[PDB]
Amino acid sequence: SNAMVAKQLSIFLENKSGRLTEVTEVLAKENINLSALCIAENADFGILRGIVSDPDKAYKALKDNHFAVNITDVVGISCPNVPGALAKVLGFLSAEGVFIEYMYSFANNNVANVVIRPSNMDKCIEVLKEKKVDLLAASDLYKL
Amino acid sequence: SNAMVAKQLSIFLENKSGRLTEVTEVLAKENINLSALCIAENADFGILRGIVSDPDKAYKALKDNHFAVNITDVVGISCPNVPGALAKVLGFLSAEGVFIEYMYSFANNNVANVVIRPSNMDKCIEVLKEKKVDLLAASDLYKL
Amino acid sequence: SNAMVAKQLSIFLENKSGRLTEVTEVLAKENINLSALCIAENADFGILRGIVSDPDKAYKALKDNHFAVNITDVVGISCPNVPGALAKVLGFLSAEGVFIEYMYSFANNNVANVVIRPSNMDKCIEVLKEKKVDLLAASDLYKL
Amino acid sequence: SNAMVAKQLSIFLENKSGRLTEVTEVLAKENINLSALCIAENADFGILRGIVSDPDKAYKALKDNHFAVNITDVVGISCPNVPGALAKVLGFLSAEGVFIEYMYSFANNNVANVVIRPSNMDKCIEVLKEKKVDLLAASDLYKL
Ligand SMILES: N[C@@H](Cc1c[nH]c[nH+]1)C(=O)O
Ligand SMILES: N[C@@H](Cc1c[nH]c[nH+]1)C(=O)O
Ligand SMILES: N[C@@H](Cc1c[nH]c[nH+]1)C(=O)O
Ligand SMILES: N[C@@H](Cc1c[nH]c[nH+]1)C(=O)O
Repeated sequence: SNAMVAKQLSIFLENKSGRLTEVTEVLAKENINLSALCIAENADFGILRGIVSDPDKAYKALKDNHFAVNITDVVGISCPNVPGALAKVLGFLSAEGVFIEYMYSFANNNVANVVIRPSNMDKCIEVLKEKKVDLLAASDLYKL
Repeated sequence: SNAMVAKQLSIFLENKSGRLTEVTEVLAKENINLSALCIAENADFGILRGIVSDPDKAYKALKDNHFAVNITDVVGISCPNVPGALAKVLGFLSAEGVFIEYMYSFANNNVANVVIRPSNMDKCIEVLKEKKVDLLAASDLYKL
Repeated sequence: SNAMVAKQLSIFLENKSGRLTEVTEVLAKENINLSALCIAENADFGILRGIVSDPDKAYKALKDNHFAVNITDVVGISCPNVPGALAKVLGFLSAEGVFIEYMYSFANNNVANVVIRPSNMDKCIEVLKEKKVDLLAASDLYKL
Repeated sequence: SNAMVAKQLSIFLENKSGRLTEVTEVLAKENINLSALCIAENADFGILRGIVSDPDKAYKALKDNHFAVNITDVVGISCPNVPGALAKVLGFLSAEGVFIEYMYSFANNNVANVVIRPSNMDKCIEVLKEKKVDLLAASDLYKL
């Protein structure tokens, strides 16, 4: 293992109309909880990016139901739910030449949970640990 | 007003490297809290989609700092943080021909907060109220 | 349905060094020509949007090779390859409130060929016929 | 920098009925020709990616009209308009581990012209020179 590196599902949603409901139905039937998701969409289709409670079980269920799914490495962090808090993290990263390809995040009461897909995963984790950023274990992320 | 309809900022992040840190710095300086965000990215640029604590103040600060920003109507909902919970909502919508253009969401302890951009905003809100889905007031969404 | 409407292939490229090559090798092995293509991408993977010489045959060959492939209706038009030619077409559409979701075009010597995916195909086609834009037959788009 | 590399305009289209028309009218009013274009879109707005006859002049005119416009390096190539021609180019790149972020191409009678944005321009150009692919000078891409 790699510890703080989490598996994100990327799921190709064809049609529009449709398939997103069936995907959430596949996952419900397996008692797989969704922790975090974000759709990256275009005019015709979406891609569901997804943090789930059991990514390997979820992946095989989806393939079995004929979905196109890929797994991507991402890292979860927690910071205070106050103005400028995320700003401080991103400034640590950018000062070290580590850039965000995408991220998604919500405030959760007093903190905020952030999923990141960094330009360089080894370097990103290095900086964050160095700057004493709360990283989430992949397993913490899967049980939000 | 329109009540449950919230303002989402969409912010054009040029470069890659960069500009996301400056945007979060603009917002920090105004003591504007981020509630929820999601980047919809391509190979060159991103678009930061953003739920903030004061969208009008945030919008004018960003324009003042020469960002390209647009506001979009979205609706926030809350459901249980259990398997199939989101599934039930989406099935209500799709049974009524209301489809999701995009959404993003995180589990927040015992519930989950979901931001939706529906195919039809008037119809989406109608179905959800009818099916007794917890909608979030726009103001609830801005203070997560 | 509509007259003139052509089948665009949308192929999930699961990424980023062929998979894409593999698509093009599957089509070449079938003696299927690419007339036009463009990739709509995010940070992790792309969607190849393609006009090909036989879309049903390409579909089958790509499905046989386990690609996720969808079909989308699009419309081909021609206009003079001169400044202002395309602008003149776009103004017909935008004055009748016809939105463009996406399009792709290249100058081809004396004409430009443009593939359009409008928000409403019915209204799009009506306005183009009415304003006498040169619509392509699907089979003319396929033989480029 | 590299030899052969051309300037692609990436224009924020803030949406979805011109704004796009307005871009094309700004360029036509400057007597600037579009050689190639494609829109990379999401549900709310698009990004127009364009090759034009004078990219610095188009940039200035679009900035003068308050568009958010960025410049990206891309590379133009030609290949025979026959099945397998493009596949042959893509296999050179993918065998040397060169990833394609996006590309767009149309068959132009006897050749196809392809605009490529690779993940690493240096390595891309090296492999194309070496394997003798027909690279376009920027000024040849601009005069299509
Ligand atoms: N509310 C915090 C943390 C946050 C980021 N995203 C969501 N919440 C901020 O403004 O940085
Ligand atoms: N955990 C819940 C709700 C949820 C949706 N997105 C994030 N959480 C489910 O599986 O539906
Ligand atoms: N070159 C023509 C038409 C065109 C659009 N795209 C490619 N060509 C113009 O500038 O209007
Ligand atoms: N038509 C050629 C080259 C091409 C790519 N795109 C447009 N044309 C092929 O099938 O390889």
